[PDB]
Amino acid sequence: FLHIASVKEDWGGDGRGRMNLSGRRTAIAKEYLPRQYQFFDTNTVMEKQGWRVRGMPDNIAPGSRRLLTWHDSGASTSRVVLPPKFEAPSGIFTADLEIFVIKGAIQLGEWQLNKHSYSFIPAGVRIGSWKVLGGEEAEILWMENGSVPLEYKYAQEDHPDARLSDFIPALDSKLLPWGKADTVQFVQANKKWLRKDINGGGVWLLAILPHFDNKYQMIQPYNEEGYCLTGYCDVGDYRIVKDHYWYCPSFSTLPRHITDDGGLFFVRVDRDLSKVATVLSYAPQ
Amino acid sequence: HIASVKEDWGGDGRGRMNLSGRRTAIAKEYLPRQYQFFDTNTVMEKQGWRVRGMPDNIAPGSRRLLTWHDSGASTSRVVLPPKFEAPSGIFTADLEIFVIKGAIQLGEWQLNKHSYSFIPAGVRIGSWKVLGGEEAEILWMENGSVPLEYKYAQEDHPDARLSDFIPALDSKLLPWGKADTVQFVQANKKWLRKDINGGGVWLLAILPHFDNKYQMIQPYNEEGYCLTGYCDVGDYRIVKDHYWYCPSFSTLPRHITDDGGLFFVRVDRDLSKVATVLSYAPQD
Amino acid sequence: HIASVKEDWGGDGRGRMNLSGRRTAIAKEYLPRQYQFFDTNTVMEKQGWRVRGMPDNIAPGSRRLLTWHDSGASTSRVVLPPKFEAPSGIFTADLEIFVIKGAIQLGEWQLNKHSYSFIPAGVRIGSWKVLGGEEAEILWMENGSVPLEYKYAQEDHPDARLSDFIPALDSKLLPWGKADTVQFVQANKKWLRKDINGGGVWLLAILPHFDNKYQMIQPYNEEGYCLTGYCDVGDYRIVKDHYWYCPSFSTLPRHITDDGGLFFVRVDRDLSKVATVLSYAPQD
Amino acid sequence: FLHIASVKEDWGGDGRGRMNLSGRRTAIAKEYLPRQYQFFDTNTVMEKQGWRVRGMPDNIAPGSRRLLTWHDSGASTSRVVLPPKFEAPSGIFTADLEIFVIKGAIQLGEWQLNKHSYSFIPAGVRIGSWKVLGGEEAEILWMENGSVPLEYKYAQEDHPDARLSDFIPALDSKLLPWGKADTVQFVQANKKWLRKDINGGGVWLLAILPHFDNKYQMIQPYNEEGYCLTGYCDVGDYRIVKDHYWYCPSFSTLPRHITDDGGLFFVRVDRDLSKVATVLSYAPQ
Amino acid sequence: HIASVKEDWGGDGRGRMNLSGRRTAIAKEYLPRQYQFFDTNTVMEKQGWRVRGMPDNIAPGSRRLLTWHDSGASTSRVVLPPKFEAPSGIFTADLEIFVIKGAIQLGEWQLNKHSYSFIPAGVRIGSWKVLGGEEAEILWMENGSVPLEYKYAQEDHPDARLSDFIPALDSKLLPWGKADTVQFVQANKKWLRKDINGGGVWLLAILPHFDNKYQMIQPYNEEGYCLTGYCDVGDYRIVKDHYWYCPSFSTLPRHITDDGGLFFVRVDRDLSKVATVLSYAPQD
Amino acid sequence: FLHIASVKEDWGGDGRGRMNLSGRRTAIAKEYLPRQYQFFDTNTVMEKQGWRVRGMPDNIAPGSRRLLTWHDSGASTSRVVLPPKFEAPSGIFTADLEIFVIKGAIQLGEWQLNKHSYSFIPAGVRIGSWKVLGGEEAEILWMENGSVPLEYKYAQEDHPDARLSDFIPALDSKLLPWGKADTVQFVQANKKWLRKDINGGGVWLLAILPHFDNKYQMIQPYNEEGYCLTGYCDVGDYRIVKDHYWYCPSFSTLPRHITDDGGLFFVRVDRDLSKVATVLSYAPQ
Amino acid sequence: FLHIASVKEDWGGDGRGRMNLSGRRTAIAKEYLPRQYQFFDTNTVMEKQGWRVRGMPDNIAPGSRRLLTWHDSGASTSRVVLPPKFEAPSGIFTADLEIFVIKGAIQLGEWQLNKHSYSFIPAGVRIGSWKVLGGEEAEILWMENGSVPLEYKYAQEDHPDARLSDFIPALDSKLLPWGKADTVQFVQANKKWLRKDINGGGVWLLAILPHFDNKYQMIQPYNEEGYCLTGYCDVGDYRIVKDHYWYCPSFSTLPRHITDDGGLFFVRVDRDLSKVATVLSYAPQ
Repeated sequence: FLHIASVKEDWGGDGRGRMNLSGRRTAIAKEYLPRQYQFFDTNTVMEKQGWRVRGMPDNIAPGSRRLLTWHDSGASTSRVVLPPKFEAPSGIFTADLEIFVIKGAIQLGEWQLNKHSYSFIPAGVRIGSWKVLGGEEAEILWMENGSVPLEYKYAQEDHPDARLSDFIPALDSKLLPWGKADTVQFVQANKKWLRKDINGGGVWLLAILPHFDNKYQMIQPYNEEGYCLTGYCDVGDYRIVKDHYWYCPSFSTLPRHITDDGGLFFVRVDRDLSKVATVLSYAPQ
Repeated sequence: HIASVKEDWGGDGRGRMNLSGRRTAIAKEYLPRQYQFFDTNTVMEKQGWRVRGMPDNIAPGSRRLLTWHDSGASTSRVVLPPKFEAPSGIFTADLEIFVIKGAIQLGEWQLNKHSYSFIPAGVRIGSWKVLGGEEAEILWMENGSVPLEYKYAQEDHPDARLSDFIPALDSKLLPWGKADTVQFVQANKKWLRKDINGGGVWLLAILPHFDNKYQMIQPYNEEGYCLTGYCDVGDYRIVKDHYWYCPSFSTLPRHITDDGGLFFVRVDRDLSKVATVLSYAPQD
Repeated sequence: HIASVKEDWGGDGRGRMNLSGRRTAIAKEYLPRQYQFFDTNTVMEKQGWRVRGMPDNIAPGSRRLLTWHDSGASTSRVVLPPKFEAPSGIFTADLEIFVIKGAIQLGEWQLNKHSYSFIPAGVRIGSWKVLGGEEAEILWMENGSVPLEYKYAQEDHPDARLSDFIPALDSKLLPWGKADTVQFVQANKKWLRKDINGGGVWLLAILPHFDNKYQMIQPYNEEGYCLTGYCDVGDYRIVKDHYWYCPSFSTLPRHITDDGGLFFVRVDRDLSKVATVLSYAPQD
Repeated sequence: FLHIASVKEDWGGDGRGRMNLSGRRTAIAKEYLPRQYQFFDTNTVMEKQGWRVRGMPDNIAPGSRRLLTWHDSGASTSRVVLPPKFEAPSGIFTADLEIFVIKGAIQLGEWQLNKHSYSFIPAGVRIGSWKVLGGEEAEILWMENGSVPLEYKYAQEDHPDARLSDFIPALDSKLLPWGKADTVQFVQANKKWLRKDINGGGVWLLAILPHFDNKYQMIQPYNEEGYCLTGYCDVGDYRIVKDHYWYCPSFSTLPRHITDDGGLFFVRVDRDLSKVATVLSYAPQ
Repeated sequence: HIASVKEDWGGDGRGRMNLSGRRTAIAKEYLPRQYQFFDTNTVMEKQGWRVRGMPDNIAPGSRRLLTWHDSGASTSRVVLPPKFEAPSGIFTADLEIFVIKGAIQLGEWQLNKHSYSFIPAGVRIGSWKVLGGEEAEILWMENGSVPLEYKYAQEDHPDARLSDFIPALDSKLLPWGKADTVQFVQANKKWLRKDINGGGVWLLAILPHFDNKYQMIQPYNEEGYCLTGYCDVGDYRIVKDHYWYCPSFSTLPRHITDDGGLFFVRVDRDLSKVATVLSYAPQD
Repeated sequence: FLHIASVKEDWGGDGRGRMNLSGRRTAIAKEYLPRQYQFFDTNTVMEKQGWRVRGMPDNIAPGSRRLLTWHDSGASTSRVVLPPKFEAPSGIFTADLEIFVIKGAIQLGEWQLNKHSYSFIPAGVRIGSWKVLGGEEAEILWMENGSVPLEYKYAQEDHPDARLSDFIPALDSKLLPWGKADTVQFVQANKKWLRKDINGGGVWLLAILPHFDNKYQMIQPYNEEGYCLTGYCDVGDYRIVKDHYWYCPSFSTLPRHITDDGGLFFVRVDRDLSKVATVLSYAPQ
Repeated sequence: FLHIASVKEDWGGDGRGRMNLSGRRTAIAKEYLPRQYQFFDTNTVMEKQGWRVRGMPDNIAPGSRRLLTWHDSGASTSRVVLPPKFEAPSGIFTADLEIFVIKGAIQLGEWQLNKHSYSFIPAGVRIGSWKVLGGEEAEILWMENGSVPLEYKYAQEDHPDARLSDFIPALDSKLLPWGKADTVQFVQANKKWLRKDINGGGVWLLAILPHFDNKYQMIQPYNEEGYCLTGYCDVGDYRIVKDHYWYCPSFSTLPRHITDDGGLFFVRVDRDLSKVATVLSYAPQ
């Protein structure tokens, strides 16, 4: 029970990743645009106030939500803002949930999640009472991944069938050290792995050093999304700066990347890019 | 081989350690996600201890029960007397032995100071006894699904996992190698046994002037015994003969030691994977 | 996807290359364990070549059939004319393309000199054409169980292995890396594609003053095309536009080249394993 | 068909290795001696003349055989001597066969196998006509491994079910380069892998450098056999020199190894020794 | 070449940088062993600046004098106007140039954003000018024993250290490499110039989430300019266009930055040696 | 001026090291014993109270001193104890001075030197006012190295000819990371370099891991001294524990080293041990 | 005696290299062109027949010479062709001489120098009788480096002051293995060192792999010359192919290098390029 209906991945994966980044509609497009990279400022995305997780008690304080990308099955990525006195009860969620703190601080059960802290809450895993810390609002990348739309349910203990192994209660990325990047094109950059799928896909922070230039375009046979946390990166004639987000479905052709200042980026990819012919440099004449 | 229980953190139970959900010597019940430290010297030493099934005439030992589970699994500090002498046979559960003091002999092999042995359930052991005319102290670890019992047998049980049999491993002769986790880079490790799931047993050598800097969220079960030196973990000082038990998702305080130390450690999860040991440092 | 034949040397057929048991352009039948080298310039160029199923009005190309199997699988040197222009659709068999001369465009992607593409059977390709107003020469590799045929389709076949799709790989932009085999240490390799069984396609750069010293027993199928430079293999000199086919267990002579060269190579077995490339040097 | 009855391994393996080194009787012992290392000079083992492979045409020239170790199921290791004009027809064998040339030269089909050349012929794989080269006798380590006793059968092509992947027609170990040793105790030595099982066990040449001293005894939870090709190695109070052979069944306790001269040794082991606690150094007081 | 002064910390003066004993823009005198940080935007920009010896008709620039010594040595932020155009010749002192904004051209070579040049005293430079019709901002570094002056010359001075001449180094094209010091392991370095004594000039890239943890006793002279991002050092936040000067034996506070940054750094001592950068963390 | 009379080193060095470890008399021996290792407990060495550095104002609080080793030229090593309210003025010293804190904390000028902090003060380099911190006594390894006996002299600035490059004002060894050891015999140990001579000799902390056994004796063609800070190390039938010190002049033959617990040791050597034949393993029959 | 007048190097070297590549006139230019790269086909350079080394007996068979570059002091580089029956006596030369075989084979004393064989004969070192082998002419890069013009002199033994250490009698580059390149721009290439100066300058073979593109121009603050042995390399709009030669004096600005086929090149440089800022990538807008 609980775990059911995991959809296969756009590029040819087996759906074990449970990310559901395939076939999504962006905030700036009326429908899913296949093989088309899309970049936009999340500041200009409309912020629907009074947002509340389905199933949550109605007396709970509401947050706001900027819906970045989503699929009709339920999966989505969004920039939520929880107010100063936000306080929610313990329980579970009906879908896999990823959380990444952009501004402020939050507390999930006994653990604090300050600036750039991360958590992966598998569907069925119980979380204690959670709240916003420091008397200031908190901004978070709220990522609902399950096959069904995410919903809160009160529970005393974990769901029997919960993939408890995959539970990352709190990971302060700031304390984690920088390591070598995976792809051949991003050699002059560093990576911080936050989570890795059973299929090799995952979540990580990418630090691009100054004077960066990947030189060619890139055919990306996989789904990728990301959020810019600091600095910038020119990709073609578009300049991605702080708070800009992107979505590149399978087989998108990304333009040349250039940045004299460098930057920090939250990235999420549903395929193992260590294999041969997974990131193809392209430069037509 | 029947009834192997799944692991706290979400493992498949193939490890057969059963470190999940245990009650300590100092606690009335299992305290989830709570690290517990204590001096084994102060744990009560019940005299007249004897393995269930052994012949009554065998000399008894003493036992200090550190941690245990109602299914049978347990960790203990036993003391076998100078003239201890037992017959050959098998045990109905996986058994791990680590010599703290003195020397013992299992079948044809001697196990002196810091010698180790893993006896899978069903594997036959020859006659065993205490050596040198002085008592021997051992970390006695009963792991199987059922409570451990002795049974006389001339040969091994047909279905015994004989591949996992480590008759005698003298850790002193083994060389020090690189540590696994990112936080314990200024330390060395000596692997004694590794599960099919990557969990295992090892000796940890913490070099002097050590400071891990942050707290650690540990999504796995771990226990250990301090053999030499010390290690401050929060406001508690772990020294020789102190033991610990950290069930899944415990939040271990900062570790500091100016002298360093040697530690017997046992963990039921592979810590090479991403997000398995999470450094934590909250503000106010 | 049905009928994938097992491989000569003992593989399970998952590679889907079908390099086993092929007849060369210069031989009346399959010659087992016999290396064969020949100049593709001298192979007959049949004009009016067209993919079965394509609309009749499409401009025809020419074809020099290098090696083939009766099941359908084949390797060829085709020449598409300046105004070649084909419609979108799928192909009923796995197709590999490597540009020798000129430039082509598959859908939205250009494939200029030494650009590569792997089109799994059932994967839809957009309209394609020759670029720059000059003809294009290509290594056309039909691999599937059945003979390759064009079929018009608006979307991909439901069961198409879309994961294996390499739309466009410009090998010129890719960097040189270490070679796999022990004998070709003084050479570099550029992987273009790797099978689920470890077999694959790659470019081999042999540095000048090369000498492998011994003969080589090759327990696997291999084919290749020389793009630049040369390589003496025994008393035969492989130069630009020469091709080879070595079925399983061929005994390749010594390789020597003072100038070095660039070579397109395709092998249906993982050569990282022990005893996969055996150096041989008999006495008298 | 063909492949049937592969026995499990003494120490707890799954029998996929197909070596059958478990439970063997030596030339110097009346029965299988469990957990007991045994060393002996193959020169003194009795050489039964008129040896011939079962099923071979009777007109074929006979060889001699010194039976080193064997099991009643059929598996064995022996030192055979083929005469100058030896010549046999093409065909298959009903069991896996390993060949290692000690002296002289032989030719299997089209390939020569001179001094220290090796071949692994899986059961069912066809070999062409074979003969002794150079007009002098050849000495070979003849290793019959299959579940049933080895027997010759005439065949035009390979047996349909033959594990043709595992076929090593001819490997001249002399041309192969020396590499790092696997175990922690044999760091001051080099290794030449000739064949590796699907289980990690295998065949290799071990080069022990001069001034060698492993320091302690070794508990070996696996089956191992070997033949000394050159030099020597004192193991306890026994000195292994050229033409000496050994057999160490699972859980044998090998004494300290010392050699001031070093040596070359043909070794065969049915377990992967890369894993933790596979070679246990022992030094009792 | 005469009068090269010895270095503060005990060097032999071969480096010829003269970073020792300098007065900052914000201090009335040289403050020994005291780190000083300040915003160059707020330093007074004296208009009508011109190199002593240059023809009077040449267009003037502006100058913000950061640090200097009475012997002549200095570091400054100069601004050359759109139409700036100077004649060829030599300079009586070692001169280092690093482009902050815009582009300049020295002789035949362009020096665009972050381009660098080291002109040893006596080396002839061709005519030079500002490019692109917009002003150029440069870190102008006069190093010689005597105050820098222009002199017209058709050829190089006979005794000029021509080996040390770095006409044009575009740092953007240079790749990032490993850092030298143990404290800045989570950072990369781009060497622009190295002294015969191991001191030098380089660009430092500090990755995000950086924290050096302790204070640093620096037994050497160092200066630097922030090009991008930020770095908190104690309670001061160094951001774009902020400069620093740390004379020998300064005690630098802890460095923290969540964003990271790019920094022009210049040091007159080899920091590869033991006990050259000393981590310091006092208690109470 | 200032720098004059640097004596050559026992084993054949050029005296540039300026350590003067050659030809010293120990606390337990009436004269210099050539090529003889000597070990002793510093606790039992007599503690002469009322110790004061020559030239220091007489009103300054006195310390105590346990003279470990010395040479008649002036060079020495000793365990001094400064009282709680100890406070000395700024100035220079006429000889090179090394300081290593064993217990408590001291402050030299503006810099604190807590437990295991180190400082190298070259002759002629000015130090500011210095005192004992924390209201508890401090214990220090006081090492006078110069050719002439060490003496305090008041000065406002550094001596013109002072080797100011060699000045290590304060090095907290605790903050320094462990690195690989230099010698072949101490592979299972780590090292922390505190200072390195122009000749390659130096000062460092040695961390010996548990279960250590160097196996053989060691012919040491160089001068070495050291102090045990924690743990132990059996060297022959003598057991070196906390507060024990040693002195091994050139060409001493050190017995086998064994320790089941491991330990931390302050070591000082006047020769580069990276060169061939500098530490000779010896094991006579 | 013998060694005198070694001129300093263009870029600021101390002249210890003794190469004298500074300030040379090319075959295609009327005078030395400072900081100007020059490329040309040696086939089109005029071949003066009847060439003979000054001091050689007049009865000796003459060769031909294509003078590539030279300086008035005596130093030069040239393509000489020795006929089939060429045979010269033993003796010395008054200047350093480098020899590299392009076609055919020659024999210097007892040693053969076949295709791509190299020799460095320091001034004053005696060479035995030398001749052309195989009955076909031999082509050689004849490099006279000494301060005075090269001249033959008969001698029975070596000149007393001859730098005999630097004597490389015969180096068959074909037998030498490929190693890593030195400069940052030529990472996708391999190098074969033939000789290295006391100053770090030297001679080597450069193997450029196919699909090469250095991307930017290069400011070269040093003297360099070279000859193309096989393949090609486009440098700007000039294509260097087999038998083309180049000369780049100090501070030349070399255009972008591109080659789809790769090639082999004989190169000679008078400066150590391992140091920082020795090869400066340049790309103006």
